[PDB]
Amino acid sequence: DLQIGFYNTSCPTAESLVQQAVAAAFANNSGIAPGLIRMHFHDCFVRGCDASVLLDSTANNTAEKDAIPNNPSLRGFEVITAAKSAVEAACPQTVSCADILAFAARDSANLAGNITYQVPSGRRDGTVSLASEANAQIPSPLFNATQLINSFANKTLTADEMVTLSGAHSIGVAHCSSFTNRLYNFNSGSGIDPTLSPSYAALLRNTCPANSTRFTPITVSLDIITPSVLDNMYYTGVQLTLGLLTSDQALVTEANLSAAVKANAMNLTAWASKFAQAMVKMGQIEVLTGTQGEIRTNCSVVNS
Ligand SMILES: *[C@@H]1O[C@H](CO)[C@@H](O[C@@H]2O[C@H](CO)[C@@H](O[C@H]3O[C@H](CO[C@@H]4O[C@H](CO)[C@H](O)[C@H]4O)[C@@H](O)[C@H](O[C@H]4O[C@H](CO)[C@@H](O)[C@H](O)[C@@H]4O)[C@@H]3O[C@H]3O[C@H](CO)[C@@H](O)[C@H](O)[C@@H]3O)[C@H](O)[C@H]2NC(C)=O)[C@H](O[C@@H]2O[C@@H](C)[C@@H](O)[C@@H](O)[C@@H]2O)[C@H]1NC(C)=O
Ligand SMILES: *[C@@H]1O[C@H](CO)[C@@H](O[C@@H]2O[C@H](CO)[C@@H](O[C@H]3O[C@H](CO)[C@@H](O)[C@H](O[C@@H]4O[C@H](CO)[C@@H](O)[C@H](O)[C@@H]4O)[C@@H]3O[C@H]3O[C@H](CO)[C@@H](O)[C@H](O)[C@@H]3O)[C@H](O)[C@H]2NC(C)=O)[C@H](O[C@@H]2O[C@@H](C)[C@@H](O)[C@@H](O)[C@@H]2O)[C@H]1NC(C)=O
Ligand SMILES: *[C@@H]1O[C@H](CO)[C@@H](O[C@@H]2O[C@H](CO)[C@@H](O[C@@H]3O[C@H](CO)[C@@H](O)[C@H](O)[C@@H]3O[C@H]3O[C@H](CO)[C@@H](O)[C@H](O)[C@@H]3O)[C@H](O)[C@H]2NC(C)=O)[C@H](O[C@@H]2O[C@@H](C)[C@@H](O)[C@@H](O)[C@@H]2O)[C@H]1NC(C)=O
Ligand code: HEM
Ligand SMILES: *[C@@H]1O[C@H](CO)[C@@H](O[C@@H]2O[C@H](CO)[C@@H](O)[C@H](O)[C@H]2NC(C)=O)[C@H](O[C@@H]2O[C@@H](C)[C@@H](O)[C@@H](O)[C@@H]2O)[C@H]1NC(C)=O
Ligand SMILES: *[C@@H]1O[C@H](CO)[C@@H](O[C@@H]2O[C@H](CO)[C@@H](O)[C@H](O)[C@H]2NC(C)=O)[C@H](O[C@@H]2O[C@@H](C)[C@@H](O)[C@@H](O)[C@@H]2O)[C@H]1NC(C)=O
Ligand SMILES: *[C@@H]1O[C@H](CO)[C@@H](O[C@@H]2O[C@H](CO)[C@@H](O)[C@H](O)[C@H]2NC(C)=O)[C@H](O)[C@H]1NC(C)=O
Ligand SMILES: *[C@@H]1O[C@H](CO)[C@@H](O)[C@H](O)[C@H]1NC(C)=O
Ligand SMILES: *[C@@H]1O[C@H](CO)[C@@H](O)[C@H](O)[C@H]1NC(C)=O
Ligand SMILES: *[C@H]1O[C@H](CO)[C@@H](O)[C@H](O)[C@H]1NC(C)=O
Ligand SMILES: [Ca+2]
Ligand SMILES: [Ca+2]
Repeated sequence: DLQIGFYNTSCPTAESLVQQAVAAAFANNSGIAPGLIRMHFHDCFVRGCDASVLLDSTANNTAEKDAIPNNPSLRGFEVITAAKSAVEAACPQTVSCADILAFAARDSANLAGNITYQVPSGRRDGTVSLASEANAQIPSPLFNATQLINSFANKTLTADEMVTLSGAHSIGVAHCSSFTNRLYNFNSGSGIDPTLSPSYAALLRNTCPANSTRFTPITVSLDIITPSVLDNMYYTGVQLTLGLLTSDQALVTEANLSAAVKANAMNLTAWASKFAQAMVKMGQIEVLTGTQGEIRTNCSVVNS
């Protein structure tokens, strides 16, 4: 199975090299932190954590990158490229893109919230990437509680782990189109989702047009309280009708989920520890190991 310090011998500085690339990119643009954490999530939820999400589309293959949930919202690809460049120079053909992405998400959590943990490694890189699979496997923000739980259960994660991992929305942004469903033509008198603060809704409407699509270059911070700190304020917001996504608000529509939200909002240390543990578990979903797959030399294309 995956082991912490898989590269102890084959590439002693692998993890430091990645961290330095992530740190440099984060200083340039703090948005790479949520970008990379989300990217690792999207890796792990399609064919497991095998770097499939990193592959560029080609003439004969439309890759995950071009899926609805991924294009153009995914970001941080250049950081992975930069990290891979450094690692290949230091230890040729040794460190997988899948491991680099897992390392980078951990480094991002540390930079954005001082949340740190050790990452089991030894993942191998897959050779398949399909927009169709990402389209089907990535959860929708329109999902209700039951749908979110079921989605995550199919990926080995418990309902509580789903609530914990949703706390990643304590940083980063969402395109208007991901929540305009709550702002316009909702089944209500105002046309607005009643579970969203009317005052928050008013301001969101002034920022996001009803005709927004995933390509409309307008985004809004997921956490209105501390938009750039990976803390537990996401939960505080969710309890106050300030959760931004339908799937965020979903977390207070069922007893057990609501209790978890309450617990996380009350105790940063407790949530942060659970988040670290859940990230580690997520990063082991359907991984390729041993001689399975390959060590991809260029994270954007399968080896030839
Ligand atoms: C890459 O390199 C790193 C760094 O070396 C490896 O990580 C380290 O791995 C070692 C084990 O190889 C591990 O050592 C201790 O494990 C537990 C820790 O225990 C908790 O803390 C308390 C301690 O009282 C409690 O016991 C535990 O709940 C210890 O139990 C264990 O010690 C006992 O075992 C030793 C040796 O077998 C004996 O004395 C006796 O049987 C004891 O019962 C290990 O102990 C410690 O021994 C050292 C002796 O020199 C001592 O100096 C030091 O205190 C040391 O901790 C380290 O904790 C761990 N380091 C970190 C930071 O995590 C890594 O290994 C992989 O990942 C780790 C986490 C394990 O899962 C390994 O199995 C795994 O291989 C290396 N990676 C690879 C792939 O090789
Ligand atoms: C890591 O992996 C990624 C993904 O593969 C790679 O990025 C790709 O690089 C290729 C070039 O190697 C690039 O291809 C096109 O650039 C232009 C796009 O319009 C185009 O002019 C050019 O057309 C040509 O090549 C053939 C033969 O030489 C001829 O038709 C022309 O003379 C022309 O030169 C490139 O090609 C199209 O060619 C393919 C033919 O099979 C065709 O099937 C593809 O559609 C291709 O577009 C490609 O666009 C690019 N992919 C993406 C998504 O960006 C990395 O390459 C590096 O970064 C790239 C952005 C480029 O700057 C490239 O020069 C860099 O080397 C690669 N990293 C490294 C270090 O190799
Ligand atoms: C500090 O952060 C900013 C924000 O990320 C960096 O600026 C960006 O740099 C990227 C290139 O690495 C620019 O992307 C290109 O845009 C071109 C014109 O549209 C495209 O043709 C080209 O493909 C790039 O685009 C898309 O490319 C990827 C596909 O391969 C996509 O995954 C991704 O979505 C991307 O948009 C980007 O436009 C630019 N952003 C801004 C707001 O300027 C910045 O990078 C450096 O500085 C910028 C201004 C450029 O000069 C880069 O060449 C340079 O590397 C970064 N500082 C750094 C890393 O030094
Ligand atoms: C539980 C079900 C989830 C749903 C329905 C969901 C949905 C979404 C949506 C729609 C966005 C905005 C995308 C956009 O419009 O640009 C988003 C952003 C984000 N998500 Fe999730 N997500 C879920 C879980 C997770 C998990 C498990 C993680 C990581 C552990 C995560 C990390 C992130 C991050 C960091 C952002 C901001 C990204 C950025 O700013 O680049 N999400 N999510
Ligand atoms: C959350 O979304 C689910 C859809 O994936 C809803 O469940 C499904 O509801 C459909 C209603 O038309 C029904 O056809 C499906 O058979 C059912 N699938 C299952 C069992 O997951 C769910 O709706 C509630 O529960 C289902 C079983 C029915 O009783 C619906 O009438 C209920 O509304 C959604 N949850 C809520 C609270 O709406
Ligand atoms: C998407 O919704 C936008 C908000 O209503 C549209 O823009 C607005 O269009 C009004 C006329 O329809 C115009 O008086 C407003 O000034 C304008 N507001 C802004 C902020 O642009 C938009 O319509 C398109 O873009 C505007 C500027 C005009 O060129 C229209 O003719 C366009 O249709 C809507 N876009 C689409 C694709 O329908
Ligand atoms: C907030 O959460 C932290 C982390 O769980 C709690 O700290 C620990 O307390 C529990 C009590 O059950 C112990 O079992 C752990 O061993 C402690 N570990 C750590 C990380 O300190 C803390 O008690 C919680 N705060 C409050 C007020 O409930
Ligand atoms: C971050 O975490 C460490 C413990 O791991 C702690 O010593 C430090 O004071 C914390 N503060 C920050 C955000 O740097
Ligand atoms: C989940 O994945 C699919 C159902 O969507 C099915 O093939 C598999 O048996 C399910 N079980 C898991 C992996 O929990
Ligand atoms: C929490 O909710 C689940 C599903 O509604 C229920 O089965 C369970 O009994 C509740 N709490 C626990 C873990 O007992
Ligand atoms: Ca994958
Ligand atoms: Ca926050």
